[PDB]
Amino acid sequence: GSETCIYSNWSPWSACSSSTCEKGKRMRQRMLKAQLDLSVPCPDTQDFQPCMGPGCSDEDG
Repeated sequence: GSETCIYSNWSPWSACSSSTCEKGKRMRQRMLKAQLDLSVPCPDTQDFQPCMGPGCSDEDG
């Protein structure tokens, strides 16, 4: 997980999959600085969290 891997600060998110107020997701990809285990790579280079397009908010959820 995040314990055996020491990565750089997360990259900025890409364009949100939903460019509208409809719930969607984003994509990111950081760089691995160091790993506590050289025999096991750190596949957590990328991540995905939900998003909402412009003119949207969490005022309803």
